[PDB]
Amino acid sequence: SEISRQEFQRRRQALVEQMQPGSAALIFAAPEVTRSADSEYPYRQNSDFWYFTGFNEPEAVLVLIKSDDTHNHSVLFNRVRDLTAEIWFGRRLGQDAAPEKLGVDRALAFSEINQQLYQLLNGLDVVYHAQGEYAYADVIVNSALEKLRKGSRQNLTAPATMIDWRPVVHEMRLFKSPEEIAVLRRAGEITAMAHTRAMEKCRPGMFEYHLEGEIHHEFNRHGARYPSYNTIVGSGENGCILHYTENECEMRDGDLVLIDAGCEYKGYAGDITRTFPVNGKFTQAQREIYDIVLESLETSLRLYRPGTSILEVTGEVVRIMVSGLVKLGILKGDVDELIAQNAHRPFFMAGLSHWLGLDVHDVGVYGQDRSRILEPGMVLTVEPGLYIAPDAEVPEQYRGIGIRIEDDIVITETGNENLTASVVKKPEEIEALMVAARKQ
Amino acid sequence: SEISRQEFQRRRQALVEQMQPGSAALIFAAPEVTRSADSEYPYRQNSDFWYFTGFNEPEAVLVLIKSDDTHNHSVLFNRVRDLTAEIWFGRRLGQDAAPEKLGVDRALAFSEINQQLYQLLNGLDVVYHAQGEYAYADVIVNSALEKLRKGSRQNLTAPATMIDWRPVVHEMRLFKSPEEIAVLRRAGEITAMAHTRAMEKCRPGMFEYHLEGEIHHEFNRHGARYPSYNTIVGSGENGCILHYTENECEMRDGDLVLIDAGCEYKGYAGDITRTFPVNGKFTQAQREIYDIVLESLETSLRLYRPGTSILEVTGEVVRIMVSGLVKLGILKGDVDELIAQNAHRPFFMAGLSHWLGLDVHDVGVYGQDRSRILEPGMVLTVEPGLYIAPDAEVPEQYRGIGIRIEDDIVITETGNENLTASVVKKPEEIEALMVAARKQ
Amino acid sequence: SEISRQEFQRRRQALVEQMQPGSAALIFAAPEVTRSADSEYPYRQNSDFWYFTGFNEPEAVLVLIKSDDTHNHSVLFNRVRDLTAEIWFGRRLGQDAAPEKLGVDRALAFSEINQQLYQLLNGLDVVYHAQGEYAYADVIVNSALEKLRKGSRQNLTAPATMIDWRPVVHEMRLFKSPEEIAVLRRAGEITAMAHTRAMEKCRPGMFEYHLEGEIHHEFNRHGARYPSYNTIVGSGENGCILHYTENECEMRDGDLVLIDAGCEYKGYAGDITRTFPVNGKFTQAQREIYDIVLESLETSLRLYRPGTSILEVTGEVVRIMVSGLVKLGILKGDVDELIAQNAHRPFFMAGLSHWLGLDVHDVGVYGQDRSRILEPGMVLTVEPGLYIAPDAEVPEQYRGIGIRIEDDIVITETGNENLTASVVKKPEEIEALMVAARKQ
Amino acid sequence: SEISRQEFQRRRQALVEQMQPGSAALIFAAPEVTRSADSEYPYRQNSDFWYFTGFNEPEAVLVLIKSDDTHNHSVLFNRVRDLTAEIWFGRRLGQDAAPEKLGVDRALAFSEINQQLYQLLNGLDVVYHAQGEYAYADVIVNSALEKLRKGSRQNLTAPATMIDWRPVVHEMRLFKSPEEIAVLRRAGEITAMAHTRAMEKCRPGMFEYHLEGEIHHEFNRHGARYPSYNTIVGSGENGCILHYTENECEMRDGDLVLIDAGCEYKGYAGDITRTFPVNGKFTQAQREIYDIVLESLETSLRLYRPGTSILEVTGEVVRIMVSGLVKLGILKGDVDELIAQNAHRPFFMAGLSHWLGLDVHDVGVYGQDRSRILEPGMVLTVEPGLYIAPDAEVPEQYRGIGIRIEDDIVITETGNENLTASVVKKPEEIEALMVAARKQ
Ligand SMILES: [Mg+2]
Ligand SMILES: [Mg+2]
Ligand SMILES: [Mg+2]
Ligand SMILES: [Mg+2]
Ligand SMILES: [Mn+2]
Ligand SMILES: [Mn+2]
Ligand SMILES: [Mn+2]
Ligand SMILES: [Mn+2]
Ligand SMILES: [Mn+2]
Ligand SMILES: [Mn+2]
Ligand SMILES: [Mn+2]
Ligand SMILES: [Mn+2]
Repeated sequence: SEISRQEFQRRRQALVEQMQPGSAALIFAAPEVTRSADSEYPYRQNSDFWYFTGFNEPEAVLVLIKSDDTHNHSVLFNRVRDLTAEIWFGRRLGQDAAPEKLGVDRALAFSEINQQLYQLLNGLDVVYHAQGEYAYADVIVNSALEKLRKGSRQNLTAPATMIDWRPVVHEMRLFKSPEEIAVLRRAGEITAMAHTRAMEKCRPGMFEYHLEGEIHHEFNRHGARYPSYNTIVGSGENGCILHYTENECEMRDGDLVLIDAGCEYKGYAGDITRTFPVNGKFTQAQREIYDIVLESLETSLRLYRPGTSILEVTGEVVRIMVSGLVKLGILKGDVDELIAQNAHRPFFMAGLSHWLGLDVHDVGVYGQDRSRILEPGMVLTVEPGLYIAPDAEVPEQYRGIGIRIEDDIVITETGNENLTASVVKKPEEIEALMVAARKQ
Repeated sequence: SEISRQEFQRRRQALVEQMQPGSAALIFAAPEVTRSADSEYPYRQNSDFWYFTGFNEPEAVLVLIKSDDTHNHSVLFNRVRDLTAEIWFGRRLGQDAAPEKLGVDRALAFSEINQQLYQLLNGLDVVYHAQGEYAYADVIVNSALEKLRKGSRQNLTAPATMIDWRPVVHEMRLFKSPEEIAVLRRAGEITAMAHTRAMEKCRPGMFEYHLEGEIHHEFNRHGARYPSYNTIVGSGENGCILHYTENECEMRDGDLVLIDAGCEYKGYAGDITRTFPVNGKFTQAQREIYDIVLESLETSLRLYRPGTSILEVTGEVVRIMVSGLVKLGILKGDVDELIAQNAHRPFFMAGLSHWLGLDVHDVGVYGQDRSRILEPGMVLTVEPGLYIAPDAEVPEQYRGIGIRIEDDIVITETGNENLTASVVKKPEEIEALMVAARKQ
Repeated sequence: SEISRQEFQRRRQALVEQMQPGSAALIFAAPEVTRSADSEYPYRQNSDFWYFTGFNEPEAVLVLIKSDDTHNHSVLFNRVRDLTAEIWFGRRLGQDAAPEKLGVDRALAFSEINQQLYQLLNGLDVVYHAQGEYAYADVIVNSALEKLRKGSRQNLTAPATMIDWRPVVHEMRLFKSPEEIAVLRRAGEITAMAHTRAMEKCRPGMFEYHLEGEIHHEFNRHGARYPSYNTIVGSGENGCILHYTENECEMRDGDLVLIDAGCEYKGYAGDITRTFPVNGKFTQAQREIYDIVLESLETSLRLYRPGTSILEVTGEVVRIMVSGLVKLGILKGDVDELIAQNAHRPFFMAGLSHWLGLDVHDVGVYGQDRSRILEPGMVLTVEPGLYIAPDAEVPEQYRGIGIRIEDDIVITETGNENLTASVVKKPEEIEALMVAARKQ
Repeated sequence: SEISRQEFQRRRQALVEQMQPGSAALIFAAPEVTRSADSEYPYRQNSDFWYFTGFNEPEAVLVLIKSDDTHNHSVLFNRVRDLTAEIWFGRRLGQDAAPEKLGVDRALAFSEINQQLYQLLNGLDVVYHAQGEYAYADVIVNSALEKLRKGSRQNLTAPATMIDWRPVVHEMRLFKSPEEIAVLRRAGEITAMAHTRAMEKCRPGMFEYHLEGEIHHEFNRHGARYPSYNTIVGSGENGCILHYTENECEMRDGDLVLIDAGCEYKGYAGDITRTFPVNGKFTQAQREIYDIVLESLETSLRLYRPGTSILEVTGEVVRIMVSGLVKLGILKGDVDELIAQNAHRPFFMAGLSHWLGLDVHDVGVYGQDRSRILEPGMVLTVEPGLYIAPDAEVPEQYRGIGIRIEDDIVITETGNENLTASVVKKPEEIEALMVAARKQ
């Protein structure tokens, strides 16, 4: 699926609706980013700028002007067309095609922005700007306001009020539209197919990075060229490290592998984690920890719905985990006292959920301790895990284990929808899948 | 293959040999680099810092101190160990293991660099620093020199002389050692296998990005996780655009596809371009242009040797190209006058060769118009191409064609060695390869 | 006279009255300023910071917090006491004496401002800050807002709204209180005594700078140590240059001298200009131009009152000047057409009036073309002048003449009060004064 | 006296003599400096730039180019002429008159410096630049070097070596020429006349600032418009504060007043301190401390000559002071042990001497603990003092006293010459002077 022109227009108007009359909102594009020397990383548009434009060029600025409660218009600054620059550094939209292509009223050359922007802000009361987001943007905005401030003899005046649009825009991004949900739904499928494939390909002797290659290939073949985040393939003791991206080790018969990978599809992130035996057969000890993480996920998926919160559901997960660990002798004592002592923390130190959207760790206000009441349209991850360090003082068989199972959900009128359930997580279903693949 | 500890030591001493007595060289690591929000691109170490250390962390600084012509020592600043930071943002070397792991004399915490660096520079005559390379580095170095300058009452003195080490270091990087050549030799094989695979997989109806996925998979499976540069898959008229990386189009029966992709293997870049029919069968018109580019490459590979230069060989290529284009009626007139008129330029506007190494467009001095005499150990690309715009005023059958064929070579005592010849480029061999694959 | 503690408190409350509830206003002190090497200029406090504090130290910040419509409090950041620093760079107020001395609620060390300021802004909706006023201030404020923005997990939130307090504060400064008027009244007397003295001392053969010395001495002896602006003593052709401060020439019998000097008394600027014959006797040609400037000033002093504007009075001055110049043959033609042609501009190119206060060119909004209706409490200069260039195409006797006569006034309920009329300006009174002095 | 054109040329050549062949030296002018709002401090040229040019404008850059050991030339960047700018912000030299006026070969507009400077540095090996001296200069120089670095395809190359010219230039400034000595000799006379006048004018009831006014007037009347540093008039307990510049107190019968004031004459600083009874009659206790400071000064003036050092002479002063204080009972014990205990430090905590020149605290290397052997041509202050705090644990009669006596000297072939001896310092001569004045 995709995001429509009409949808981009709706979002702009939605922002304008909340703006004060006599104001302008300034949204800047991301800079290009060096990888080494004259070589650059693949371009990634700023998420907020993308959200309002679906325009994948740098050196661009969207300006939304609200004259009053019924009058408003849009100006885009963007790079000019140029036969030289394009033949080299690749084709450009230019000013002519931009109004029609991107549904803006006017389009001006970025190279003129210092000559033109102050004229657009002259006489307004308010400017909305995300200060500190980019250095080049702050320089342009501050330069425009100084010309207005020092220009009373030329009848110029600066807006005295600057407001951060991020709280407003991020509150919008927090609630996904039907179109957005459809896109994320497809990101979930693509990402899941990748994890299914990783499970099917995995053999002892393969290196962790080989599963990374299989996943990225799968993303690509469905049209999601880039991952939403750096892929994790943590086998054995590497599963205990949360930001493990080296993915440099041989995968050994007997170990578990934790794979956290997500595609980026039309800008929107998938985010799945599956953990499984490298040899296709869970051991007793591996099952004992896996079952606790899986019950945490399965209960959380039953619970998540409008009315509850991440905090509340996290409470139930803590309970499930402390009980499970007490039964294994990894913790000793009363469950309720241990909870109050937060005794689960050496083993479960991540949160259960984060917002998901144009960024994998998406924008939006969580509330104190993530107490915010959930409403339909919110999209989030459910990702319980247990991480027992190699030197943890616990029975030997649990040492050096890292297990996480992560699914992506959307809150609905009566519950939630699981976007990533098409890749399996029940242990019998994992072993069946891997067995089935190993006859080929 | 790999780069040894001993080799890293040799390079450091080689630099020290050329430094003035009573001097210190400051080499800084690359900053981490944001992709979107809290998510980061895969880390890419600065090439020069990497060259002297094989150390893949940010917030690190190599300091090489020359007391005199026989006394010198090395200090490394690097991130301290930290159970918190690592469990999250991934394992760190720390100060204890660093001397032995990386062959430096001393290792100090990066968080102490402002308290310690000025003490290392006190009383020296010369500091070698690459000014403007990184903002954070300039701030550290300038801060260290100001403390020394303003500290005469505490018997401190700053070195009065600052020298850019880049000309010196880049002249070293220009000449590859046996180990480096072995690594690049393997980068060439990996990259070539990827291009062979792309040719074998290509069918009409596949999208350009599908061949990108096949190539990146092949890089990965041989242990080259990342490309050295953003992959180009330019089919049809997209072949006319030199920085085409969108790779977003359906590949059509009848069109050519130009694939320029390279792996990064132990830091060193492969760089191959092959152009071929999407349907496995060159047309007369496609053959007519391809044959001119291929003769240019084949002649260049015969010519490149110690004693000649990129400029001189480029001269012979211009000749080959103008003659070929005159025979097709794409140019009219006397070959020699047309050459003097530079009449080939609308169609051949890139250079023939660039240095290759830790950067795809490698460091090192070219000489005026690339006139520098070649010597053994230099590594470079040979990449003639013809690009006929869709609206070029030439016979219709040549319009909208882009063809490049690129190989990587090293200059040897008596000629050159072709690192990328294991992927085919003779047209009959391309058609045979694709035919053979199409029975499967 | 002086400014009371109570008055400083009133101004703070007056600002607070206009602030939004749940807001904080940040007012920064001026940096110290190098003259050459380790030597500094005499310290000049930022005028706005001074206005609210009467505190003459750098590295100080006034923070006014409005909790709601009845609750507000003040925090001062200032330099800590230190026996070392003071014995050297001079005594300091410190935190203990500050609340009581300066009428603030709380006082904290400036060296703690980055550890404390963000805590004062946490949870507010609005911060009032003068962006771009000082680099060090912007760094402190931006640093405080980033900690709040990135600190949601520690339950911090930044104010989303930033407002420039300068329009508000400068509108306050535009209207002087009884105390302020009394201070300016005394600045006027001091400044005038200085000009009277200059006239009495002036002889041919003295250098322009000698009159500067006489003026600065007079300022000093009445307790106004520093001038409000760099003194102008433009004799002969130097009178034609508006920013003449070299004051390096011998004063010649036959020439006029234009003296523009003002004291700074308790922070408030005097600003007087008197022009007079170096030899104490006006010539016919000097009188002819002087009489036009003086009638302009005398008419302006009759006119200035509540209800009119600088623009309107400037209109009447233009009329007076064009008529005067036509009668001398310096302009030819119809007065009304010449006015419309703005034909007076080569000779009268300054404005007639500027606001006067803590800055000689004081803050406050003028309106388009200075059309703002005057109200009681506004303080301003009246300074018509004629400047005929040495090469002006006019009768020889008028070439190379510069004449200005400037007085300071305050608008009152029924007119204006002249603060500087105690130094003479009628030509007969100037000649009498100089004659009287020349018998001594 | 003054500094000649020829002398400015000599200094430039002297610098060039020491420069490497194939190099350029970049010397920048001082920025203009705000006092409050649109008002500026009196302009003070950077001392080093002044030293080579005698040119008193901002936005100017001297560039000295050494082609080889016999070829060199000078380029000046300066502000262009402009009838508008000058009529307002005052006359300018421009490019036409500059070569001849200031003895440079070529002169270009400052507004072109970014278009022209890199062309002057292209192909040189060395650039001499004072990094960190001014922000605007670093921006210009770094911008010029980046164009050269990134411009190999346009056959540009940057100098790889940057050297600080300050050690070289400051070593030149350390040794004064005959002309410089003549100028300083006159600065000494002017400054001394000012101090004599202060002594003659001083009466109880006058404020400290009144003596400041008398001194500044005297400076001015001899053509030294500005002081070299902020004047100190510390009466009573204010004498104990070294950086006392408030000068705000009533001078009381019975107290001493310490006056430290210096003129700036043709750029060169005078620096004299005299301390004397406000009522013209020293008391026993005042005499007891004064006599120790005066013997320190008189012995130092006998001692200072080529061959000795500030450190060595400071040794003899410490001896004189500890003995004097022991005889008064302000210190108890063995003189030699007390010296070794540095027991004099609570009372004598300043140094004895600093270099004097274009800056009051002049440039030049002191050596460790100021051990540098003195040579003819060095100019320095001799300024012993005793400062007994109001709460010092000493006999009551010595509490709250500050006494310093400072003279300026030049080292000669056989000793020194005292530039400031024309103002008196023997106590009987002070009392005679004040008595004589008090009959008038
Ligand atoms: Mg185990
Ligand atoms: Mg065609
Ligand atoms: Mg005349
Ligand atoms: Mg006493
Ligand atoms: Mn994840
Ligand atoms: Mn997640
Ligand atoms: Mn290539
Ligand atoms: Mn290439
Ligand atoms: Mn004035
Ligand atoms: Mn004025
Ligand atoms: Mn002094
Ligand atoms: Mn001194």
